[PDB]
Amino acid sequence: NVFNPAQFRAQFPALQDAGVYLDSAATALKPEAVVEATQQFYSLSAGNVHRSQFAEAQRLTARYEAAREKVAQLLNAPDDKTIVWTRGTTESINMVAQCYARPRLQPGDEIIVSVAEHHANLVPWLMVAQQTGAKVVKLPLNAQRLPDVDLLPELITPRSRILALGQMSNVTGGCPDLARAITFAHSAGMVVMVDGAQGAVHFPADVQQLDIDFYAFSGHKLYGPTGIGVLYGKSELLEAMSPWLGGGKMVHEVSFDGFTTQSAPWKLEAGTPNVAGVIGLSAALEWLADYDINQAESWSRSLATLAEDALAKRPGFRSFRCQDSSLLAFDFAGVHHSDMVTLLAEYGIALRAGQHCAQPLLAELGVTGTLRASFAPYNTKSDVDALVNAVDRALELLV
Amino acid sequence: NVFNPAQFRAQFPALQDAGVYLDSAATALKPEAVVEATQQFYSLSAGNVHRSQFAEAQRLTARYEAAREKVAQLLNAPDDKTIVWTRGTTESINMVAQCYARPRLQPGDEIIVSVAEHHANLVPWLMVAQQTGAKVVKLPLNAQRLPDVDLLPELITPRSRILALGQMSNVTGGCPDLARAITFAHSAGMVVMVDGAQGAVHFPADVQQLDIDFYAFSGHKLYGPTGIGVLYGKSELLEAMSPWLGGGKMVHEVSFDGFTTQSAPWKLEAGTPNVAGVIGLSAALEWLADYDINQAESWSRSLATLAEDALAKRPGFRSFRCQDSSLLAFDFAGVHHSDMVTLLAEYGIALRAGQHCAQPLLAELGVTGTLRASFAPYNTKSDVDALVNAVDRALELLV
Ligand SMILES: *Cc1c(COP(=O)(O)O)cnc(C)c1O
Ligand SMILES: *Cc1c(COP(=O)(O)O)cnc(C)c1O
Repeated sequence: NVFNPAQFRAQFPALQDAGVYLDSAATALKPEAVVEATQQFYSLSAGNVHRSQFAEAQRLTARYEAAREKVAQLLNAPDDKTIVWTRGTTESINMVAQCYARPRLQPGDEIIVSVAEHHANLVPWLMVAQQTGAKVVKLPLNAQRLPDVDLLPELITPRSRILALGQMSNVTGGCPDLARAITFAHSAGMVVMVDGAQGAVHFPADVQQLDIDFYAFSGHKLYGPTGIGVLYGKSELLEAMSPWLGGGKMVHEVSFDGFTTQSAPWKLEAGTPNVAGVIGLSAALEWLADYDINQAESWSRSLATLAEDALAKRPGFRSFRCQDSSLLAFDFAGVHHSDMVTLLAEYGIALRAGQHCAQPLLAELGVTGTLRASFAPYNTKSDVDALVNAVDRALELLV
Repeated sequence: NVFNPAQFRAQFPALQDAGVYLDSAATALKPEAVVEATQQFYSLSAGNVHRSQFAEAQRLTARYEAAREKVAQLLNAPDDKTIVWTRGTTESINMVAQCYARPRLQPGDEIIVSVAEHHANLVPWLMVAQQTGAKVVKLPLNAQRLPDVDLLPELITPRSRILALGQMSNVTGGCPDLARAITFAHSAGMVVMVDGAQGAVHFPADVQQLDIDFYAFSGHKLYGPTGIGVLYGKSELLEAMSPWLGGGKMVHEVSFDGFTTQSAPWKLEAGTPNVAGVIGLSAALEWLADYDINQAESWSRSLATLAEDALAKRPGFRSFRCQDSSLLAFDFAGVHHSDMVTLLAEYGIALRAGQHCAQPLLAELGVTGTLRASFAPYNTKSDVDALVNAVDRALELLV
């Protein structure tokens, strides 16, 4: 099933106006299928009567009912009841911290968190640690700028309960030895929260093969709607979790004496779902299933490598890129990041700078922020040339 | 100027296919402005480059940046920073229970909750009471089927801290005397959680005039997107609230020792927002503001009255409707509600039966469920005739 970059590119209506779009790691452009499924959803009754668009209404209902399974197929989850709808990776992780960890954490218990984590997979652990008297323990980087998994046997103690580890950094694009980390973690009776916001896009985790306890990601990074995300959990852990928000749909019986709940996933989904989000994400995954993602990722990484090798020929260049990622974090010594971002946009290159919600990682790397060009399968060789030329022009003006 | 039902109607692309749509209280049809704004948002880059669609991009940004202000104008809130984005009424209320009440409630404190509350404004209070050693005190109905605000001085004690009260029930359409209730509560130093998921649609609350502490509603009932809701709070209460989810965007400084946050509202909004939801809700509110809601609402109510008066001439009819509401909850003795739902749909009439997420209320009214026809300003006199005729034929076929 051969990947064809031009066919892929052709599905994105934003592209002609977008210029050279290298900001996909912050959020992805949307394929036509997502745009149209969403338009149809808001242009049709959600009731049981359809006087004139019945056929289309049935297709939307089918999209909605198949959504969990499409996520399950992405992750190789054992069944679609292990998929919980959230509003994003951030909510997913907060739910694990509050619904799984909090009722189990004892004062003195330890939560090991990688120094490479996005704030989404750090602040919730700081919060629950304060709530329970538990403590957060730093998992540092090795000399290769990856979380030092080989150090885990030294950091694990009888008090360790939780490991929080990103599948893939949104700064370096680095992927730690997740399989080995889980083995150490499970040897000590710990559960692992895997942040897959970037991994789900580039190399979606086989959660059965890796024996992942919890996995989170966001739809809007996966060519999909805003306001929608996923929490995968093993059935036994979802069953063990306390309820998240209270309200309709998650409850079974309610009285002024108390309440009982549905089982998972529904236990964890109070209120009207973001139905537009679920349908659009369903459409994105259904569209995406026509493409070989390994081939699509190799294309992206190749472009990032051509970009990195060309930029390294310019003086002052510094790269924070790991493992030939699609993500290319860099800066030029002596040049202000925001000046470079602005000039690049004016020359038609869309990317960004800043701290990328990763202050502790940037402090270890010894910088205040980085530029990041992220390449996606709708990018081209021309896009690389345009990035390089735009950087040359920026440097002329700023240096 | 005078409300024109035909002009209101012409803006809803779903209306021809929808047949006789009488389920707006569950979810509302959308005007073209919402469909189009959403289409545009998903069809353009959100990055910093636009080769030619700068005007369309700037309009989307203007909708997004004005959205809080448009909510404020609907509620007469004093400023747009008292508006917090959530995923729905349900999240809003859970946020108040967890971030305002939980850190303050002492063992033995009391939370007064009306028997008419939707589960969204009951289950979170059961939950936080259990977490804090507080107790929930039921506010019963009076003879008019409204929460008995005149009874509050008797139920309030020195330990009362919170009043949870719906502005308008999704079953009876009944609106209690909110001003009196709030006066009684504030006299005793209590804060009030007002569920406006229906009220916001029919009788949008003037939160300054009523001196409401917290007000919640959902976008999808207000002619808007799914996956978006509002929490209004007095600025001092938003400021006093603990953070909600932890992560990016809500934080400012972060280390492995701890963190600081943004100020409200951003303090309370972790992660990537549901940008499509905010823009679409903004578009809904901008469109809605062209209409006198009192006139549009009196039109809906008048249709519900014509329906009720007609149905009451059929033997076995029973109504649960209060105060000439736009919502008509009813029953026919000896006939299964679900059978009637199904046959009315064959007649092109869309409504629903069930428990409406209000078990304690139904128990108090002495029934296990109800039919509910809800009228909106895109409904017509001929919709009423069609409903009444459909009911006659359903009864003939079922009885
Ligand atoms: C619909 C409704 C809610 C819940 O709204 P969500 O969007 O599902 O969170 C709460 N209260 C009342 C009275 C409602 O009608
Ligand atoms: C984008 C991202 C997140 C947060 O996703 P939201 O949709 O904003 O909640 C978390 N972790 C990583 C590694 C990310 O790239």
